[PDB]
Amino acid sequence: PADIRRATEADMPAVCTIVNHYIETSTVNFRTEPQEPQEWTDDLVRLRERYPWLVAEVDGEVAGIAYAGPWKARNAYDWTAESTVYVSPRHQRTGLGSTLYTHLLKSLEAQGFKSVVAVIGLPNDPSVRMHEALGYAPRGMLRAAGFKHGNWHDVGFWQLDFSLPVPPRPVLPV
Amino acid sequence: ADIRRATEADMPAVCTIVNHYIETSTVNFRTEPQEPQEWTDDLVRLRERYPWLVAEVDGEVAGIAYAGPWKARNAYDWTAESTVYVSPRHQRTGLGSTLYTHLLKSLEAQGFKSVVAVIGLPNDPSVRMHEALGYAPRGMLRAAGFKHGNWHDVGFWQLDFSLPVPPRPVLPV
Ligand SMILES: CC(=O)SCCNC(=O)CCNC(=O)[C@H](O)C(C)(C)COP(=O)(O)OP(=O)(O)OC[C@H]1O[C@@H](n2cnc3c(N)ncnc32)[C@H](O)[C@@H]1OP(=O)(O)O
Ligand SMILES: CC(=O)SCCNC(=O)CCNC(=O)[C@H](O)C(C)(C)COP(=O)(O)OP(=O)(O)OC[C@H]1O[C@@H](n2cnc3c(N)ncnc32)[C@H](O)[C@@H]1OP(=O)(O)O
Repeated sequence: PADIRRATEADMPAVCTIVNHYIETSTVNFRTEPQEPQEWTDDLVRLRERYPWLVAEVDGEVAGIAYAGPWKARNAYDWTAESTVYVSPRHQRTGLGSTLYTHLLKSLEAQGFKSVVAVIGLPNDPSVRMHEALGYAPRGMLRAAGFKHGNWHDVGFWQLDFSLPVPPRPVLPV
Repeated sequence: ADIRRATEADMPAVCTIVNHYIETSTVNFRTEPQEPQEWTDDLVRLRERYPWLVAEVDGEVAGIAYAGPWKARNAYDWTAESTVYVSPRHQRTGLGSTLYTHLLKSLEAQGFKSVVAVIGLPNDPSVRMHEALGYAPRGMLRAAGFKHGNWHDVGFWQLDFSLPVPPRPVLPV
């Protein structure tokens, strides 16, 4: 059993620990410096009313995070969100990522977003397969765009499209 | 015509050119006019590590091509973004491609790995110019922007260089 719920400030140290592990050990993101919980909490409090920030809690512990934010700082992009998801290494492939994203995506759809973009450093078969299983389509890839872990890595963009009319209404808060 | 390094004195004229396209076109997805200070700030911050070039015709700024960081992670340090705008008075007289030729020669010699151009679509003139200079289409987000009454796709084009593994730091201009 798992509670997918809105993330709180108290969850952020655990989230920071999870994501830092992947920063250190994975090329799925191209960060090469760990983050501090303060940055996570600052971002949460700044964005959580506009974008869904969700955690999966299992047996009282934070086991995963999924969150959205703006894609690019232009008004024209207001209906385009970025999504991110990390599940604790002890909790992989138990459906948490899917559940987190289903809740995330349903929120963004109801809020009136046009689409959601996922940036995936490659190769990362689990993330690619999970994103495609949830309806994201591969939209292209920049070759050898990042140097991390001693090699050049491609970065791919996946996108899940919603239907909106012309013109779109301003998006709703969470 | 002159192809030379961009200076702070050029920035109001550049800002005026790009603001015209912001106002009248969807070739970029900004909706609000920019102030020249935004241009000056980026020029001052970037001009030592990235080429910023202006075309000058009959003594007036006629276009700009400039590069900057693709993304603010150190892993992207060898990946540049390129951008080019020519005044509507000076379109299709070789300035854009000449500017880019110089820009690209610099980025290659400085030791970048690749250059990425972001093209709000449709923009046949820009796609044609980029592909003629060796950029390859690398993908496209659908309906990523809403501007001037319609959804617009945005495409990414990339020109690849080659570097050893590991790369050395990029050289300054
Ligand atoms: C956020 C971005 O845009 S990129 C960063 C993605 N995050 C990471 O790479 C961190 C490390 N990995 C993870 O956190 C997780 O593996 C995630 C988030 C990629 C996937 O979440 P999980 O909870 O493990 O996946 P979940 O159990 O919901 O599986 C959903 C579907 O995704 C696919 N899938 C998931 N994991 C794998 C895997 N190792 N190999 C192949 N397919 C997989 C499968 O289709 C799976 O369905 P199935 O189990 O019925 O066969
Ligand atoms: C910056 C980015 O990554 S996207 C934003 C690009 N900037 C803009 O769209 C602003 C408005 N347009 C412009 O400033 C210019 O038209 C640019 C920058 C796209 C091209 O610069 P120009 O100086 O006009 O191009 P230039 O004269 O060097 O022509 C080079 C090639 O580009 C193509 N091209 C340029 N203009 C056109 C046009 N109207 N129609 C079709 N093809 C064109 C052609 O292949 C041309 O080669 P050719 O003349 O031998 O047939």
